[PDB]
Amino acid sequence: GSHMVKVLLALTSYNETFYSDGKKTGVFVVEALHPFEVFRKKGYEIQLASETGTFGWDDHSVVPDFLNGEDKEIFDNVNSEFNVALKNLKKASDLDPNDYDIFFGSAGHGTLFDYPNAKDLQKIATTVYDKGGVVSAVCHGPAIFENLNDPKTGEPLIKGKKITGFTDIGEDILGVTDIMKKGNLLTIKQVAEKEGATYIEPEGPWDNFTVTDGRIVTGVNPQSAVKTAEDVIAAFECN
Repeated sequence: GSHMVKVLLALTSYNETFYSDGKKTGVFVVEALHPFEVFRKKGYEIQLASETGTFGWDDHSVVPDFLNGEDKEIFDNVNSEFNVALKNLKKASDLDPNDYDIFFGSAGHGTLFDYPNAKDLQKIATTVYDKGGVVSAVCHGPAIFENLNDPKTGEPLIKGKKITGFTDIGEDILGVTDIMKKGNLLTIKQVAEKEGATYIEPEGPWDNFTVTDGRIVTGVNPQSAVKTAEDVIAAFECN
């Protein structure tokens, strides 16, 4: 690949105390880092963006269990391409949506708050989709498809499409189900129901699992982020 292919790697802008233990949600590190690295190694240019130009990390995603090895080295090295890209992160409205050929929604629970109304990021997604690009997200990232009509059809972009994303049971295990129900924050299954999509549930909540429906590619969880990016490449190229 070349820098003529530009990936819009979307991050959530929501960064607030969220969990019962008082920790914050925000961007789940490896859901940005893994796809960044997959696309970088492929040769694409990657532009990070959030709806405000600001972000913070999900506190649960920076712990040794989830951030270790070469990932952590990249994260800690201020001169890594990943960190250069974070410094170059832009507010979505400051970008030209026509510049991008792939849209990839990184997540973390923060996305539940902003992605459904992130109209500038959403416009980049539909612009990408409507010119024959690939639109993708991992984990709660598919919240980007909530309230999102495809200009070419006048119907929800994922109407009649298959997607996956973070499981309902996963929300129980993380202790955020009640928080979500009180905030009218929709699980990805619920997003599919709202939009007339079909949610495909992985066998287990932590499985490395993706779904490709034409040029829509989704994955379940942090464990699926690499595969989601790889399967974006598969869907995007002929190769």
